[PDB]
Amino acid sequence: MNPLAPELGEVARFAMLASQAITTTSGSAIVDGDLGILDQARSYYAGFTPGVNAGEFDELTNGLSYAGDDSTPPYVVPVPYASMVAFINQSRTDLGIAYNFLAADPNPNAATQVCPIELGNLTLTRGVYKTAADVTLQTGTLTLDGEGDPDSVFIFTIGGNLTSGAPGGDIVLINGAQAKNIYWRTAGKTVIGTNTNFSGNVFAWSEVNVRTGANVTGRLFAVTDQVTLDANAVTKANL
Ligand SMILES: [Cl-]
Ligand SMILES: [Cl-]
Repeated sequence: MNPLAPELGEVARFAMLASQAITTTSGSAIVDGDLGILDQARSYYAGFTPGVNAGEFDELTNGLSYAGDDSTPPYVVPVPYASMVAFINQSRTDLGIAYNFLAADPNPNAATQVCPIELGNLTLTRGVYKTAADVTLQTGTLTLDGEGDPDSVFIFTIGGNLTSGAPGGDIVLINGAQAKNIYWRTAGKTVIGTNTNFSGNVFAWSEVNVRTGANVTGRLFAVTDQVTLDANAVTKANL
């Protein structure tokens, strides 16, 4: 059966969310999602350009950035929260819930399959793919095949790191597969290779490092450390 996707709660609003820091080199463009740092002040944003209105970054369209030290005035507390601290509190809790959902075996509605340690040149159907080792996506393209059902859910749950890179590293979606229904969970870090096309919601326990020029469609979560960008186009997957 189709795997049950995690509940994201408040953190569905974020394109990127980290405990410690979100950083970028120049040349990044983030769209359709918010940015958040949960456990450090706004000073832990690096590389971004504050825009006209409080919370805006020039690099960020249809979204705002958030940190718990954001005062009102001039920042704006998201509805319906009474304070920015309360908004960060619910976001922190809901991130933990969703990471834990993806880390727990088995999924409530689907049996676990083996995740290959190299995902290049494979075509995979929906399901839950688990391994305790590290996973690489580099020999070629990973094609995710929704078998004609736009609701098909893909969960990759990984006890080590996840790294895409050269010579391949791209993710292609066919037959109904959608970025919003793909989930990547690493107990280690997630590293996305230079100039690749990546799809899915990344829940890295430690950090997410997106390398030069990669294109992300999905979400980037670092539960305990940081999300770093290097000239990336990041688009939040539609709700
Ligand atoms: Cl684990
Ligand atoms: Cl999508």
